[PDB]
Formats: sequence, C-alpha cells, structure tokens
Amino acid sequence: STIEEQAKTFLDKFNHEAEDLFYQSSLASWNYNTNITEENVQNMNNAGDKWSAFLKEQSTLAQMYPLQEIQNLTVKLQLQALQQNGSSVLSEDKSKRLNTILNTMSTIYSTGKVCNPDNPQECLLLEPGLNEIMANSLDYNERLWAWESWRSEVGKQLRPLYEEYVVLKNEMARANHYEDYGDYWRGDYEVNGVDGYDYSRGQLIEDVEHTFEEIKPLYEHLHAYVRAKLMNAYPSYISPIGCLPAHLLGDMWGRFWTNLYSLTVPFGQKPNIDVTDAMVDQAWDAQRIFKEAEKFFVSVGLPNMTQGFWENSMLTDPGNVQKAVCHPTAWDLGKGDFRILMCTKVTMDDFLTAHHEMGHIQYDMAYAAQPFLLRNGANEGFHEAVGEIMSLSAATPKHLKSIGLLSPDFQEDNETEINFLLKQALTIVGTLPFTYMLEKWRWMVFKGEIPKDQWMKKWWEMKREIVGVVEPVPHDETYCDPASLFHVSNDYSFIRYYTRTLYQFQFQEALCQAAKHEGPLHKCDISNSTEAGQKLFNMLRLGKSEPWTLALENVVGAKNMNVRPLLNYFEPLFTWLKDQNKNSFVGWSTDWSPYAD
Ligand SMILES: *[C@@H]1O[C@H](CO)[C@@H](O)[C@H](O)[C@H]1NC(C)=O
Ligand SMILES: *[C@@H]1O[C@H](CO)[C@@H](O)[C@H](O)[C@H]1NC(C)=O
Ligand SMILES: *[C@@H]1O[C@H](CO)[C@@H](O)[C@H](O)[C@H]1NC(C)=O
Ligand SMILES: [Cl-]
Ligand SMILES: [Zn+2]
Repeated sequence: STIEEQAKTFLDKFNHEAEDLFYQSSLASWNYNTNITEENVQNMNNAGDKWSAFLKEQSTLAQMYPLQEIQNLTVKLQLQALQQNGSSVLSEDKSKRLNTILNTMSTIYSTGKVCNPDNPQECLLLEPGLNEIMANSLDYNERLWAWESWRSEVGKQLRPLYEEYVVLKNEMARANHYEDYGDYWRGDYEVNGVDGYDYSRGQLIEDVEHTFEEIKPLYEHLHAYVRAKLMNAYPSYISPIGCLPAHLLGDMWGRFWTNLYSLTVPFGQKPNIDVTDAMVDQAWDAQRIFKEAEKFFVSVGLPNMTQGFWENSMLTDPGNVQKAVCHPTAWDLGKGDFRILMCTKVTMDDFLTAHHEMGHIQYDMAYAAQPFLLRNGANEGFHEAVGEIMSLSAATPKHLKSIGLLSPDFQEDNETEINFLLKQALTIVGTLPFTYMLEKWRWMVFKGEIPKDQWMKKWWEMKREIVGVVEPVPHDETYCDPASLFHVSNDYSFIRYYTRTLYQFQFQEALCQAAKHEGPLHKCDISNSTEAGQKLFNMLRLGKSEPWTLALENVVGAKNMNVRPLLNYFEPLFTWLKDQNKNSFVGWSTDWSPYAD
C-alpha cells in the first residue's frame, strides 16, 4: 500500500474514534459547566484525560507517514496537525519543570494580592478589586498605588519564572524545527504548497508592521484628544506633549481605553442609544432574544438553529442550587450537536452577545461536514471576527428600529454618531498599538534580541515610542511588567487580537458592499441580504480546509490582511478628531515622565 492511501486509512480511523471521544469529553464538560458538582468535575476531568491520551497516541502514531511522501494537501493538513510533538519533544524532567512553571505563574496571577499600606489586613485580588479600581477610580494616587503594587508584588514573583519559561519554550520550539517560541506561534498563519496563497511566518511580522503604520495617524489623533481630556480630569499631572501615564487608562494595563468614556465623551448631553429598557416594557425574555438572533441569520440565507440547540441549550441561569459558569460560550460538541451556554439577562448587551455567540454556532454548523481536524476557523483570528461582525449589524439604530426595540422617534445626530465612533475607537483603536507592541516585545524576547538585563528597559522604551504611554514609576529588571497581564503569564499568543480586528472590518466592508449599503460603513446592517450571507457562507463552510488567505479572498476579494476598511469605519471620527486637534500637539515626546521632576 502507498504511504498516502494508508495515511488516508489512518485518518479515517482517527476521525471516527476522535469524533466519539471528543463527544464524550464535551458532554462531560457541559455537565460540569451547567451543573457544577463534585462528581461532574470528576466525570469531566477523566473524560478529558482520555481524550488527551488518545490525541497523544494518535500523534506519535502519525509520525510514521512521511510528510514529504504526501501529495493530497487535504490529508497533509490533517496529518500536519496530528504529528505536532510540542512539549513532548522535551525530556521528562524538562516537561515536568515547564508544567510546574506554567502552573505556578498561573496561580500567582489568579491568587496574588496587594494590601493597603494603611491597613495590612485589607488586601485585594486583581479580580475584582484592583480591576474595580483601575476601571472606576478618578484618584491619581489610588490608581498609582494599585498599578505599581500589582507589578511590584506579583509581577516580580513572575520575573524569575518567566525567564526560565522562555528558555524552556524556545527549546521546545527549536527541537520542533522552529527558530524560537514566537516563530512557533506565527506558525498559525503559515500556508505552503499552494501556488498563489502561500504565506511565510516572518511575513506576518511585516504585514502587521506595514498595516500598523497606516493606523498611526488615526491613533495619534485619538491619543491627542484623550490626552487633552485626561488633563482636565487630572489637572497638572500630564504634559501637553507627553505620553499618557500608564495608570490612568481605564484598566490595569491600558489594554482597552473603554473605561475612559465618561472622561472623554464628545457630547455628554446626547443620550447613548440603549434599548435595555424597551426590551423590558415589551416583556422580552431569553427565548425571544435568541429567537430574534436566529431570525437575523435566516434573513441573510443561513439556516435556523437546530432542534436540540433549543432543547439542550442553557439560555438562562438556573439560579440557586444549580451553580454554573455564566461566561457566555458557544459549543460544538460534535456529531451535529450545537449549544449555547449563557445566563441571559434582558439587556441590550446580552441581546448583542447572543448574536455574537450565535455567530460562532453558525460558523460551526457551516463547516460541520469537514473532517474533524479541519473543523475550525481559517486561522486563529477568524471565529471572533465572525462573531464581532454580528453585533455590529445588530446594534445599528436602523436594526433596532426594524425590530421594534427603538422607535422611529429617536433622531440620529452627527453628534450621536461621533459619540458612538469615539466609544468604539476607545476599545477598538486604542488596543491595536497596545496589542502590537506587546507581541513585538515577546517576539524579540524569544528571538534573543533583548538581553534579560534590558527586558523592562526595552519594554518601557517600546511603550513610550509605539503606544505613547509611560510608566509612573521607574522599573528595573527586578520587575516583569508584561507578565502581569493574563495572556503573558498564562502562555497565550496575543497577535490574534490584532488580526481579528483588521479581519472583522474587511468582512464587514465586504458584506455591506454585497448588501448595497449606502452611507457610512458604521451604519450598516446586513439583514435581508442573502447576497451577504452567501459570500459569508462561502468561507464559513471551508473551516480550515483551505489556506486562510483563500478563505479571506472568498469573502473580501483579496488574499491579505488590509487596514483600509478599519480606517473607513472610523473616517467620520477621524475628520472630527483632526479638527478637534487643530490647536493641540499631535504625537508625543518619549522624554517626559511623571517623575522627571
Ligand atoms: C484528497 O482525498 C480526498 C478523500 O481521501 C478526496 O476526496 C479529495 O478529492 C483529495 N484531494 C484532491 C483533490 O487531491
Ligand atoms: C516527534 O518526535 C519523534 C521522536 O522524538 C520524531 O520521530 C518525529 O519526527 C517528531 N515529529 C516531527 C515530524 O516533528
Ligand atoms: C428583513 O426582511 C423582512 C421581511 O420582509 C423585513 O420585514 C425586515 O424589515 C428586513 N430587515 C431589514 C430591517 O432590512
Ligand atoms: Cl505594563
Ligand atoms: Zn466570541
């Protein structure tokens, strides 16, 4: 037999065995997240360990088939996914140490606490507490206390662990035939053996940097505008030409500027659209929320939710004696079983989350026919882009009207528009520079371009230059500020938030053009457009069977990540911003710091 037709038989055996073990493991996890019990956690952990052990025997059994001796690119993909050693490429004593380090960093992050200087017995965890403060406090000193203490007490515990961690990780990566751990992560965008859609790992770094350059003007103006607003909020604490102090941005790191809305809102008098009241007066409930979301998809040519989705889904919190995790989540348990777990509340926010989450299900259903290993988004950043796209259309004033949740009496002004776009930009645009800079620092650390003795130095040099943000206190190499962020100490790649953001607007611009939308992109609603739903579905059913470059193309007509659509979305705010900054200093000096004097 040929090491192709036997690989095909190996794969066929895997899919049937895998589909069944993944289903048992999924069902077990679903029981525990819907009915937190002691035996339900038992059933789950065991069903999960049976799946991991299967995946390992199957991986170290697929090696047998020479990747080069393979032709059918579709079988190469599957085979590729499977024969990935990863950490198992390490010697038992190493793997053991790496796992200990990961668990340790993880626990000090979720369990570390800081205590009040004037009361050693009043101690706060990051969540909630420090988070509550960083999001709501308007006191410069209290915010500074929380920012520095988090990094001083827990971040420093992470420093030692993080260094050993990159060593061990780069080792895993090299032995797996990659340059370094960061090169390993970029491996998610790599596509080969396909003329015209190939994509290099290093090519990710340059498309990110090239697209980032085009975003800079919008960011600088957003930066100059909020920097002037924060000056009124913190009189005499900030320079007209300086970086924004790190502890004044709305969350513990400045990942999103979302919480800077009350201090930066362009027209505080105009009412912020919020139907979370009109839903109540109409006696709306969880069922109606998801039924309306379901109706939204069918309106563009997608299928109804499945029978069973409605029966097996936990769309409401069971209350007391039925403890469950309420984080909204979309499940693809296998064998055509789809479910959404969410403790739905009658709010505008949950009406949008339902669309986002039902967006994921739709994506899961569209590619259910692909073999097991190809059932996922084209790349790490597609699923959330698809989910975010749904809320965009559902929140538009035009959508809320046609649905009867917003009366045709709510006039939209050029001011309610800028108010909305600014709010959007604080989350969406504010996070792009933060995200790119954080991953850049890690990429460089993994490559070895930043000596342990210059980690923090380079970190803050980069915060000041790229993000235009400065540390309130100086930090030596004793600190590990990037690790005080969940994704860093919890070992998750971060660039996906950058790419997903650019993808979502490419998708949205594409679907809206296919929907014959007329005005500004941010007012678009794709409802009723089967032409939009068809274009969306052409890439959705692909799963990961095609290069992501092709799945993108099937939707936007181009094979690469492009920032123009994001910019088009924000153009109205961008022109307003420029005029607002007519007399302001746009940009920043990297010399200034809160302590320079
Ligand atoms: C790869 O194999 C599958 C089934 O094993 C077959 O249906 C498919 O056409 C092959 N891909 C191509 C077109 O080479
Ligand atoms: C995984 O490790 C095994 C043995 O250590 C090796 O034979 C195999 O080539 C590795 N997988 C690949 C192709 O990276
Ligand atoms: C979607 O189609 C229905 C069917 O006529 C229509 O009533 C509804 O208003 C459409 N959605 C919008 C707002 O375009
Ligand atoms: Cl930081
Ligand atoms: Zn999501």
